Amino acid sequence: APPVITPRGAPFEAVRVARDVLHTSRTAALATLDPVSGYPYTTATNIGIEPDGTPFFFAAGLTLHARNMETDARISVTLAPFGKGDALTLPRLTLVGRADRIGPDEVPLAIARYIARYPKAKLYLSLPDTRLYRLRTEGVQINGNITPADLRTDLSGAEELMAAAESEATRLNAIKGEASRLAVLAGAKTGRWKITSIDPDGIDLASASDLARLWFAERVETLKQFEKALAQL
Amino acid sequence: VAPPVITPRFEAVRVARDVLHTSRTAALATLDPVSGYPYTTATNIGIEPDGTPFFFAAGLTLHARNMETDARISVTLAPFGKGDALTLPRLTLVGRADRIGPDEVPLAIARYIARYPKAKLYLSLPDTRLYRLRTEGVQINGSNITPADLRTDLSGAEELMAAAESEATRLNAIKGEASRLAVLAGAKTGRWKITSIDPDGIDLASASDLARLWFAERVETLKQFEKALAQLLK
Repeated sequence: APPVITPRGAPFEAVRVARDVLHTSRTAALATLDPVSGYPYTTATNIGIEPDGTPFFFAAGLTLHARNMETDARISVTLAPFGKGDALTLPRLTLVGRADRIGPDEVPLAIARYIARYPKAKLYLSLPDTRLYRLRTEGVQINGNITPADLRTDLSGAEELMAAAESEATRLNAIKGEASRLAVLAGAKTGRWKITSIDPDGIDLASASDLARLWFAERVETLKQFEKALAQL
Repeated sequence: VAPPVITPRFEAVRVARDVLHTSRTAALATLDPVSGYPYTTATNIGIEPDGTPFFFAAGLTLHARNMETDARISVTLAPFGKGDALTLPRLTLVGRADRIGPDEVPLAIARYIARYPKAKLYLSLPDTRLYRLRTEGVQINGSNITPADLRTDLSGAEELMAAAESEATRLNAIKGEASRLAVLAGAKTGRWKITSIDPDGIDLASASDLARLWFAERVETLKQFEKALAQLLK
């Protein structure tokens, strides 16, 4: 199996900037392959990130990029602060792999997850041609030794936290000012924030315009360990 | 004999030309020579007087490499600063990455720097490569548009084009004038400069934003430009 990115472990530093970009990028460039011309074909879309770290996204069925992906699952995305300043002076995370359509048995949860981050997607996720896809990342490049494995969150020791994750995010979001003080502790501006996802390594938060992630000092596997981590931060 | 570069599935052309002229950041897709997978990056967009997008890539990068091996590329331009991707108009241009020849790099540098002042540094780095998009297919999003629809026709306007550089300089020397034009264009006040004048209008840049002011009618001569400008600035 040739590497999906032809060449021209990674240390904590490199991986952490890569994971920050993964979790705090709203806009993704998406490239697909045209089924007859062989040319690439790009669009831009919103990215969601499943608790295990897997990127996912919406594409309407009537689109050229959806069409392209039905035939050929080979795709690439770039996550970057698109529009925040000179693109060549800012991080660029590229993820190359296969687009897997989220099947009917799994779309309700994927819709839920996507809305948790993007409440305004309410207006397009219950359409006749609504489709969502997961990226199965196969090669990774970051611009300023990283593997697909480097970018995943390991859930395996943490089923108790994950059973409580959604309830806990609801609880915390219902504490006035709580999501925003978490956003600021993460390094974000104070604003209108919501927790969108809790996982063993930290908390993803979203405002109307920005994203943040608060990283735990140490891995959290239980509800009690969660409570302790919050009490430092 | 060659098939459309995009296999087929609000005024399209005007919205498209506006995105074309006012987008800083572009998604760029390239093809991997071995795996056949696409490969994406983000890059900055320059525009030439006829509307042709151009861009720079460091030579020691994967996309630069990919483009050496196979020139077929795609770019998506959007007003990305303005909020979520699925809310924005998104212009996809499919075609070939043509390397800009040696004689034209000095001009392309100055044009690029005008939009991207930090480039003053990273273009001064080894193996800088310069490309323009040869557009072969177009999609606008968020119709049935052709590459020709996006281009600005310079025929008949050689007099204006012979003066366009010194007119930009002239106008940029009138304190506040580029910013007045940018506000007419629908933009926010700031430290604006005219980057380009063409028969159909004027491109402007500030540090955070880009603007395009459209003429009410096509301009071919200096007399016609000055009249058009005087009407506008009333």
